Amino acid sequence: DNRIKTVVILGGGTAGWMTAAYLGKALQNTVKIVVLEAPIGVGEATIPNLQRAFFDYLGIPEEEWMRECNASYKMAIKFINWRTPGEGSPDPRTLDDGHTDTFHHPFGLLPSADQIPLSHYWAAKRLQGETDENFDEACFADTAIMNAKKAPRFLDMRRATNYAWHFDASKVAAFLRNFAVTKQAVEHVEDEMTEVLTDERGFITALRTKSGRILQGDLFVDCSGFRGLLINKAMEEPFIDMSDHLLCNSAVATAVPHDDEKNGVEPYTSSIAMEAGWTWKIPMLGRFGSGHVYSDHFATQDEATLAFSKLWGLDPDNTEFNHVRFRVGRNRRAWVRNCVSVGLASCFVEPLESTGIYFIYAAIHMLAKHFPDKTFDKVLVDRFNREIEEMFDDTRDFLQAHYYFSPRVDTPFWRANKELKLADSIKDKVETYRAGLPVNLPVTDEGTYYGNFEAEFRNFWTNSNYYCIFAGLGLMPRNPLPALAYKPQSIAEAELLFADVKRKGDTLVESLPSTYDLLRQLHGA
Amino acid sequence: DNRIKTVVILGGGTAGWMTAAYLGKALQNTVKIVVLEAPTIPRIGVGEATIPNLQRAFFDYLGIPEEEWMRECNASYKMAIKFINWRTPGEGSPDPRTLDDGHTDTFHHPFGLLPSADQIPLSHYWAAKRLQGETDENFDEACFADTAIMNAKKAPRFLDMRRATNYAWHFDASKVAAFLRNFAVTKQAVEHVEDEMTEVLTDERGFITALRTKSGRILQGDLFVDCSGFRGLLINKAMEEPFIDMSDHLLCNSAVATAVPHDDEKNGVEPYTSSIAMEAGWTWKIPMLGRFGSGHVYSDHFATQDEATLAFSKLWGLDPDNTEFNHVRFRVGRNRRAWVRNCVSVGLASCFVEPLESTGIYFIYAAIHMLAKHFPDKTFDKVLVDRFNREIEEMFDDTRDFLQAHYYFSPRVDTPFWRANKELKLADSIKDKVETYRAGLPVNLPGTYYNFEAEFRNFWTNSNYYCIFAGLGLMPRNPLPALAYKPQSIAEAELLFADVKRKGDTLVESLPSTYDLLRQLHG
Repeated sequence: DNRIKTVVILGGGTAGWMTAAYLGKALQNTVKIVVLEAPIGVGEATIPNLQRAFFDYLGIPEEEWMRECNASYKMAIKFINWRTPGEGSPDPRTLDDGHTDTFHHPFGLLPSADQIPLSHYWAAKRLQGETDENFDEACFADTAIMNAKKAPRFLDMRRATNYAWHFDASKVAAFLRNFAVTKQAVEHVEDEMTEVLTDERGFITALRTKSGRILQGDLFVDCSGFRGLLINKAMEEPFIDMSDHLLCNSAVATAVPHDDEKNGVEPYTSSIAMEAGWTWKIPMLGRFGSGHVYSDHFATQDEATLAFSKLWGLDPDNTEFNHVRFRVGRNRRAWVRNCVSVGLASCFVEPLESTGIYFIYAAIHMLAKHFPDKTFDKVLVDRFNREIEEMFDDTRDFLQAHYYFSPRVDTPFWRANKELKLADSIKDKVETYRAGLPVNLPVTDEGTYYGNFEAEFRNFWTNSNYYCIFAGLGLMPRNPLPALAYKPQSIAEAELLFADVKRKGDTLVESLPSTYDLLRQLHGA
Repeated sequence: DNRIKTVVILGGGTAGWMTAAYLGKALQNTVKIVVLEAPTIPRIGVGEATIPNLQRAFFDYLGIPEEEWMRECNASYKMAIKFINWRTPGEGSPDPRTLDDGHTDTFHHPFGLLPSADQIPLSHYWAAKRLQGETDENFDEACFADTAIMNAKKAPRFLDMRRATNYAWHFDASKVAAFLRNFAVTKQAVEHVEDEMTEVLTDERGFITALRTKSGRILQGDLFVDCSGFRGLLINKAMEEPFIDMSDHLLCNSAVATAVPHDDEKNGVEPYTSSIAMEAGWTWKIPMLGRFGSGHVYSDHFATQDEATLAFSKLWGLDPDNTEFNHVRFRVGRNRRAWVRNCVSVGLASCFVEPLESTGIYFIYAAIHMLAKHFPDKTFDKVLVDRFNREIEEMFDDTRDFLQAHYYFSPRVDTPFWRANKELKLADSIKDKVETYRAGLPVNLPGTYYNFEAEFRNFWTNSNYYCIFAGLGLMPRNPLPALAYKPQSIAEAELLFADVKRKGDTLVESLPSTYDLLRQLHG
């Protein structure tokens, strides 16, 4: 009998309790699970597969967890002032053509005509001077719905659009801890780790605690955060610093009480460009989480905190600030011997595409797939490690493109981004885009894509996502897709799709409830 | 207008007329299409087998109903390739030898989907029981109802044409090509020039400008498709693009083939292609109504043409002195680049492997799909050409690796040919997949599938690797370790195994014979 009998998780929070609850379901009461954890809600934003890939697996209905963590609805990230110079403002500046400096990255699907995405018909007309319309307004009904602050469901809870979630991550962690301890008999040891015991092979045998426990385990999950107390400190696995691709390394954050009555609730996360980074806005009922992500090479903590405060008119003497220094990059290997890293202990990028929670449940999914026995088959470990490195580096490259293709040159920070190098993989995608070709076509429709883990994991950033960011920032193809010059019938079919987007936006803006009204009903306010 | 105005296709057959008909639809009457094809006499119809996306990816695109084209090329139904005697020594026989465990030396590679329990494919629950000594049942019988249907020679549709299973097609490829020629010329205004090419005219940049014909007509064009076959008259001869010989991965380079009249009444019709292992290669059997195509694929380093023809003839009891044979020398491999300047190669002019997994027609329509996606203007953007070439090389090399695994993992060591296969090297990509398989992990986890991009990007999936590896006796080193923690999931999989048996039992009882469905289809 070579089975793992005990799994010890170091750390709580979202990483530790997502790991505990998921393995609690996956291992069907065959394995003892222990969490060792020493005893302000700035908001977290997510992507649409969180319910299908995580909560549905645990059998937790969406409304149940949402009501425990002041959750709200997200249809997109809205990028504000990424193309125009100046100080941080929550209000969009005006471009040369009179448009507000805003662009959306929605979760809505792009339809195709003749197997060519609607993006490419839009780009052909834009390049040929035949449309004045922005990509997001042309191609997604979601853009109209967001502009109206309408909800992605009706009051009868019928779905209207794709969406994900805003929530208090501390409340999600507390909710999952309660679930794991009360419904899955996970053992919660509330104590400080004082020593990692290892054998002659460098495998972890046990964690010593301050109170004198020696917690034996066969498999150790490092959820200890940026310090990597098992994977980095005990296992001596090097961390690969990737600040040569992304310069931001710090955040200052708070939660801001909000006049939902007067302002409604935006069904999207905002990414507000700053002089030395950007600021999130993550609406929830009664308040929005907000954090200024910055490079401490280009702003001091005090300078960033002052800029963040000025943005929202905060009184710095009645505001609780939370300050973090990030580690940006990933370990050389996520799993070494009998130590698997998950969450910040494994890897991190700034929350610019709301990938943090996704990286936790993707890692947990890959651990359950590659779950070992005590022989620690090197092929299982290697395949898990390859999946984590590919997932991470692909998202790192995608985030670098947000900065690299910004036209801003107004501050040392915005210029400094354009002196960095792109990795070969994203250079290849930019060249493909610049020739008018799609980048990573989607393989399926919405249901299959957000309802099968492998489908989204293998095609995570697709053509729609590349167009939203490249075209949003003003990077266009050199010329239209040449095939379109031969396809007058397909161009006509695409005109019907553009008209469908307009009619659907008109219809749903008229018929949907406000996000505020859907939230008041969900939370029983 | 910097558009291509004329496309000239050199060569007919499946490659030339599939290209003409597909571009006829894709280019919406904006481009003149010309096929230059010499008059030829079809060699005997040695039969072609296909994969299931041919109707959705190709005929449905042209608006041609399945039954209409099937009725024009004596088409029959294919639920799998059935591999015979790939594990046991001796002479070519159509009859399976007996393994050590008493089972016939047969295994199926069907198109049926593998269900999953707890996101783990049924293959992995079968492998766990097999390795733990809890089943003696073969993978194909345990995991696909299709195996029972094929063993009974039952059809994949009912006589009311309701679908029971996934399937593809057997047909006379010359008749399909003639059907598509008629369609292209009569419905899409493609010009058929029936003449021989005498010269390829090029400019100083190495672009083709025109093909001279024997009649003296000069066919001007802006884009040229090489469908000329193994001679590669445009891509290899005129453009001097080098061919990469891949006989360091696959040794077979020759075929001897014929068509055998068949007593369908007495024998029924098998709804599958057979792959019959030989001493120096293998022999296809491709049933159609009233006859089956058959060809012995061989290495002429291990068998002379005479030796191969004798062995092939002995297989079916043909008189080697009184039988009409087609003798072919293959080119195995691909061009360094499929598309050079304004010359795109399609079919045998582009690349070739032996028909061991029925991929030849797939390679044609995948190439045509990729050309329509990457369709150029007269600037011939090097990025469009490069991306097309990358797709062809990855498509080809992936299937080359998959075919090499059929030989590399055969346990046979009884002839110099079977031993010689094991001295060849596997490419890193297939070595990696075998390593993944050997750890008990899925390899490439998979209606939607048979969407072009979905199948093109995930062509050989976990079920395909299990069919071949487990068929040949290559097993994981151990079960998927996760299964040791999942008693509820193992129980769920028992219900799937029961469902396979119940569906096989039910459909073997209720389905018509392949023979009876064929008699109804062909009037």
